[PDB]
Order: sequence, then structure tokens, then C-alpha cells
Amino acid sequence: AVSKVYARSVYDSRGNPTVEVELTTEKGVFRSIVPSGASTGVHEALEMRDGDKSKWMGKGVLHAVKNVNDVIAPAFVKANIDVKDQKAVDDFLISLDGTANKSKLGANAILGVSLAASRAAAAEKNVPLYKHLADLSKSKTSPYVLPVPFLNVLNGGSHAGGALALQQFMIAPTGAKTFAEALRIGSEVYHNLKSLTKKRYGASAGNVGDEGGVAPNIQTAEEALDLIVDAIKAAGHDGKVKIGLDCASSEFFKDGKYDLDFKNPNSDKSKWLTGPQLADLYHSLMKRYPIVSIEDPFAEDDWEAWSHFFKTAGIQIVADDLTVTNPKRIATAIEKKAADALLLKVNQIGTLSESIKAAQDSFAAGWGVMVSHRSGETEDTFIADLVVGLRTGQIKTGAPARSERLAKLNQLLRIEEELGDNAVFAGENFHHGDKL
Amino acid sequence: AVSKVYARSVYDSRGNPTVEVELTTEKGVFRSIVPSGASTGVHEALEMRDGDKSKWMGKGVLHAVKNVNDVIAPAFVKANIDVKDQKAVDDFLISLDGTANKSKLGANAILGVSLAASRAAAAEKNVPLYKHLADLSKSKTSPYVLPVPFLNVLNGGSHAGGALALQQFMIAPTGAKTFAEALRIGSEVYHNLKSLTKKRYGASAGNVGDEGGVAPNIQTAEEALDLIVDAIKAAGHDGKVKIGLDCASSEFFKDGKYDLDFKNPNSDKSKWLTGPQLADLYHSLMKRYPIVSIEDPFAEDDWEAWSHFFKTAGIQIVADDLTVTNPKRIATAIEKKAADALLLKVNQIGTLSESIKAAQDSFAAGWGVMVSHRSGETEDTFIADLVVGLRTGQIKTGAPARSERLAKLNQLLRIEEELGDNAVFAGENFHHGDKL
Ligand SMILES: O=C(O)[C@@H](CO)OP(=O)(O)O
Ligand SMILES: O=C(O)[C@@H](CO)OP(=O)(O)O
Ligand SMILES: [Mg+2]
Ligand SMILES: [Mg+2]
Ligand SMILES: [Mg+2]
Ligand SMILES: [Mg+2]
Repeated sequence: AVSKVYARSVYDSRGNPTVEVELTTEKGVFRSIVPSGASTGVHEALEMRDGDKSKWMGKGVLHAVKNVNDVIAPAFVKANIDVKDQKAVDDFLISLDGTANKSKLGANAILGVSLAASRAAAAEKNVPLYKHLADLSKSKTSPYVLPVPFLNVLNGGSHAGGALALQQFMIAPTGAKTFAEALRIGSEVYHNLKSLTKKRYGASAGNVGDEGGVAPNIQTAEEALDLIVDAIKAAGHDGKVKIGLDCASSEFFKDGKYDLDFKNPNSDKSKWLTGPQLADLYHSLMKRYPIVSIEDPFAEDDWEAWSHFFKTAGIQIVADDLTVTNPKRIATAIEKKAADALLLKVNQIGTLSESIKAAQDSFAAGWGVMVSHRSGETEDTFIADLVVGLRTGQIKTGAPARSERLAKLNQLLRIEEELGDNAVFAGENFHHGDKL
Repeated sequence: AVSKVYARSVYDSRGNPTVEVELTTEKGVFRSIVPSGASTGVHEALEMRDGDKSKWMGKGVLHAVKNVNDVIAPAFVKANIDVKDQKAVDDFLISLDGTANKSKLGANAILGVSLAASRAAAAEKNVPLYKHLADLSKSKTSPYVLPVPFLNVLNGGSHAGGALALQQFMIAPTGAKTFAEALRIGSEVYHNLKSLTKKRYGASAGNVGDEGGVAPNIQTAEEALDLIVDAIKAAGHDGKVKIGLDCASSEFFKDGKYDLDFKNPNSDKSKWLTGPQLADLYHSLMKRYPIVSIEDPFAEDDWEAWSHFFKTAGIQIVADDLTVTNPKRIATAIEKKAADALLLKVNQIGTLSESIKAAQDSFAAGWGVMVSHRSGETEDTFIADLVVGLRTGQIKTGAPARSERLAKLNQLLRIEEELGDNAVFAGENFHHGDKL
């Protein structure tokens, strides 16, 4: 029985406050922390910030925390809910808020309780979190499937001072035999990339972005990709490492056009591209580099652009801001055949149950699911257990630098170790890891 | 009773492997992770690395993990040691190794078992870790003392481009009334710093160093310090935030002299400063800026330079590489009146008992003790409980960015909250927090 529900302010990996929730039962105290994105999609569930410019640059979460302590906590405890029944837990939370976007209590108030409940439930059942998550999602556990880690080793877009528009350049060791090996390989490619970057761009370029990747002043995608390929070869893993991209195109989408030089105040408007034109650029890159995944190639509401490109894409097209882990928007993407992979961000929707449903609907539509961190992470490792529980075969949780990233990767190592021969590595079958 | 001792490889904040130990007792599984420094003091206990350049850039810890699983584990379990008796635990580990620098098993094999044992002991006693650590160190617990955080918000030296020789530039909110306020204030100065750095040096500089601070191409100490002061003022905390430095002078010490431009191959040997001259430079910075602490102003064995400077230092002088958390070296520093504060790094010596002894000897000599993280950290939060348990009043665990840093800071928030009026914030008394 849930005897107590408490919330407090803690700091995320960017030094901004976020919500941490603790749920107490006869099994002990279970803690979950809420992550936070930077450029959140317009359709994401509301992250409640205080807006007090005199405190935390106006990013305090005192209101969200109060909503947990003064509203959710009392009601939840008196309700005597069964933490094992995650749907009941979340229906209770969703009803308490009573808004379509969780704007009343705040998604960052609700999620912490939703996640903590699942941890308390795993303990009551006497099974590791990932196993409980497999039960909640009715996922096959014979055997379990470890995910291919997509490591964001190089930053561009608003995450770099160059002209490079594309935001994330990830590496994916799909050729690895195990997750442990994939992680080692990723670390080696990352370190080789870092040394090469420092040598060609200077020590400063060695500094890392929010997610741990380097962010040198790069001008074109070709330059970035060539650097990554050089790192893969220098590390001695050519043939075992593929590339993933997150264009975050919504950030350079203006007047229904795409400005690949948006970081330039005097960008030549006559060089802005239409949906089909930008798509052609992606095809050129896809033909020259081992790119096996492209996220948010087009704006979050430019459905036509997505559908057009998908017709001849040929590789995994991941939807992030387009779907915001929302089943309703996912249904639209499936009907319009806009993509074939969901970037799963639990805090974009607000509850574990809704996130699981988003994943199930995706898998049912033949889509893949890449569980994802947020640019603003914490020491919380829930998504490590979640990606395993969901048997997706693919996760995006940072470069192999900064512990808000390594914490998840390390947790995956422990899960792998614990499962032994009862688990397999998605490898090249990452797209349909759930079907392995 | 300890039934199992196990070690595995996990990744630190830099993406390099490190040792993670788990001790199993009737109370559960207790996990501790070993941190790792970059330019480790020549006198530090030996960190055992595999040296296989084809694996993890030669930084593998397979040998260390094996020493734990194949050597320490069997003998430790058979010994049936009482985890509450930290001395017995460490005397056993030290004896099993048999070397003065822990080079047989590796300090990174021993420390994990040493720390995990303390966690298991606290659980057995059914008390918070910091409480058990207070008991082991015979520290006062009425009331407890929360530390002033020394946040390394800007990097220099080998940790950045430009000619800036000094390595760490930290802010310390001694003017705060609580630790929670200190952290908020610290986070605000940091964000103001990040924004200012990007505006003056560009996005690139905005990226972070290993410990979370910005690392722009700065040429002089005055340049860096002015930037920090501007951030403090822009944040509205002028007068409440002080500055701490870590010169890491050993990195630019050359046969008796110090080269403030060691990053330049054609450095003018005619401008290299002597101990006394370097001292005048510090005095200049001290009078101009609100600096209240200076770490490693001189080389790890340049004793006379320390003694000379200390005669008129007037502020806290911290020994790091000079003392390497080693009671024997601390005794020398005391006799030479070389400094008045110990930077405590548990992995510099290898065991909790020796670290506690180092702190005690320091306090007995009227020295302050600044518990410290390593540049290579993990999701481990042992030092948060340690600094509280030792009642030191000061900790250095990173800038308010990157979760291997926030993990500790967040843990301190939790401890402060839990203690309530049973704890006080060191504030301006950071130097002698143990005397509150
Ligand atoms: O765009 C994304 O996929 C995420 C993480 O890579 O970033 P944010 O959390 O800022 O939405
Ligand atoms: O010099 C220091 O005090 C530490 C942390 O600031 O760095 P390292 O862990 O590399 O010794
Ligand atoms: Mg976004
Ligand atoms: Mg995205
Ligand atoms: Mg050092
Ligand atoms: Mg130092």
C-alpha cells in the first residue's frame, strides 16, 4: 500500500531544476526523476515552469512540486491504488489533472508518480523493473532483446557555431555481437572522433554539447559525416558501425520552407528549400554514407513533406516532434505513412501507460520504436529498463560521455549481465527488434 | 555477513571504463563505483589499467575487475568480516595487496570493496550513509554541517585552448543561508556565465569541459576571472559568491620554474616564473578578486614554494597532488606549513579508513578539508554523504552541469531536506565547518 508520495526539486544535466518523486510502500522508497527537453515540440504535454525571472532564470518547478505534494499526494494515498496496476495508476493521475495536455498539474508533476509507481510495483512482484515493464506491455521475454545504442557523438544545428543545419549525428554499432561490445565500440569511435576533432578544429572543439557529443564549427553535413567515417575507421570498426541522424528540421522551418543556413541572420531566402528539395539532399547523403536512420527529416506538422519522402526513403524514418509520443498523432502518421519509427519520450505524453500504448500501436503498425532520453537528463535510469521491457532493439540516450548518459548505458550492461543467454542483441535487426 | 563480492566494468563520465563493486549481505546488494582522475598526482595509489590499446584506448580495467573477482572476493567472503568495522575491512584489503601503493591488486580494485562495505554497514545499522560515515570518523552529529559547493564553472590549462595556464575556476556561494539556496545561486551564476561566454567567444566556447564548466579560448587569468565576476554580477549575487582556484601547477612546473604558457611549444624560457614570482602573481589575483581558496598553487613536491607562499597567503590553500589524501604526506605538509586544507579524494589513497584518517589528521592540525570528486566521475554519490559525515563544510564536485556532478549535488539536497533543523549550512565558515 502506498503510504506516502513526495516531490522535491533536483537539478538536471544542464543545471536546471526538475521534478523528482518518491513513492513509499511496505517495500521501501522508490524514486523517479523527470527529464526535460530543450526545443520541445508544440504538441508535447505541458512541462510546468514557474516563470519567476528572479529564480532559476524562470525555470523553477516549485509549482509542479507543489502540485505533487498538495494535490496528487493526498488524493493518491487516500485512493489506496494498486501500484502493480499501472493503467489504474495512470487513469487516476490523468483524471486528477483533467486536461488534454496535462496543463493543470503539469506533465512533470504527473510523470514522476507514474514512473515511481512502476518501480514500487516491480518490488512488490519481486522482479527487476525491466521484467515488470515487459509484463505491463505484454512483451515477449523469451528471450529478452538488448537495444542497439544510437550515440549522438557530433552536434550541429543550434548546437554548434558552424553553418551545419542538421542537429544530431549518431553512430550505431549494429555490427556488434552484444550490447557490451556495441558500447565498447561506441566509446572507441567516440574517443577517436574527439581526438580527431581537437586536432582539426582545436582544443575548444573538444568541449561537449548537452548530450556529450563534440560540437566543432562545421559548415556542411558532408564535412560532419566524413569526420564520423574517419573516426570509425581510425577506431578500427569500419563495417560494424552505422549512422543515425536527427535533423530537428522544425528548427529551420520558416514560411513553409527549409533554411539550411538558419543560423545566419542574413540567410539567402532564395536558397530556402521546399519539402521535395530537402528530401533530395537527404537521398544524396544516404547514398554516400552508411545512414540507417533519419529522425525528424521534416517539420512537426508538415505531413506532406514526410509522406513524399517516405515513398522512396528506404531506411528507418523516426518521428519525434511530429508524434510527441502521442497515440493520436501516431495514428495520423501511420495513416499518412509519414514514417516507420517512433522516438519514445515518456515525458512528451506524461504517463508510463500512455507511453506503452504509443509503443504498442507503433509495433502493431509495423513501426520500430527508439526509446529516447531528453537533452536535459538526470541520474535516473528508467529508460534503460524501459527499452529492454519494450523489446524495441534500439535506444537513443546520448554519446558515451556525461553520466546522465552513461547511467543508462551502464544500467543496460547490468541488465545484459543479469539476463545472460536469456537475452539477444538486436544488432542489424534493430528496426524490428520487437519481432526477433 | 558478506556472501558475495563482485566487480564489473562500467563507464565513467568521460566514456572510459572503471570498476564497479557490489557486496551482497543479508541486507541486499550494495554498489560503489570507483572514480578516475586525468593528470593524477605522481604519488597517488596505483590505478590499474589494462594498457591494451586495441580495447578502450588502452584504459580497460579487466585486470582490476579480475583482481576483485578472483583474488579479493574469495578471501574476503572466507574472512567473514564485520562490515561495520571499516578498519577491519580496510586492514584486510591493504594486507591482501601487500604493497605500499596498492600496485598488486590496484587501488581501483580495493576502493570499491572498501566503499561498498560502508554502504552495507549503514544498511545493517539501519542509518543513512552519512550518519554511518560520521560514526566511523567520530564526527559530531549535533548538528550536522552541509557543505558550501565549490563549482568549477570555467576551465583553463590543458583543459582548454588559449594560453591560460590555471586549470580550474570555481564559484562558491558562501553567502547563501542554506545548501539549497547555495546551489540555486550557483546554478544561476553558471547559466549567466554560459550565456556571456557564448556571446563573447561564440557557441563553441559554450560547450563544456569534463567537469561541466565552459572552456573558451582564454589567454589570461584576469580574463577568466573578470568573466566569472561579470557572471556573478549579472546574476545579481555580487558579494554572496566567492571564487576558488585549482592551479594544478604541477602541469606547468619545469625543473624549479613555472611556465605560464606551457601550452605553447615555443614558450619563452626567459619568462618562466620562479616560486616567489608565481607567488606574487597569486597575490595580485587575490587582491583584485574575491578569491577565498587556492588549490595546488605549486608543484606536488615543490615544498619550499608552498611554505614561502603560505607565510602571507591569507586565504585557504588547498593541497591536492601535494598530499594525495595520504596521511604521511599530510604530516609533511603540516610540518612545513605548506597549506591549511586537504583536498580529499578517496581513490588517491585507496580505502575509506585511510581517507578518514587523512581528514582527521587534517582537522587536528586546524586544516580544512574539501571533499572532492575526480575529473572522471560516475553516477556514484558516495562523496555527498562523505562530506556531510565528515562535517567539513566544503565540497568540490563539479559545475552545476553533467549528472556525474549533479548526482552528488542532488544527493546533498536530499540530505539537507532529511536533516532539517538538525543541520546547518557552512556558509562563510566553510574553512572550519568541522568546528561549527
Ligand atoms: O530531439 C531529441 O530527440 C532529444 C534528445 O536527442 O532532444 P530534446 O530532449 O531537446 O527534445
Ligand atoms: O585536480 C583536481 O582537483 C580533480 C577534480 O577537480 O581533477 P582530477 O580528478 O583529474 O585529479
Ligand atoms: Mg526537441
Ligand atoms: Mg529529436
Ligand atoms: Mg590531477
Ligand atoms: Mg586539483
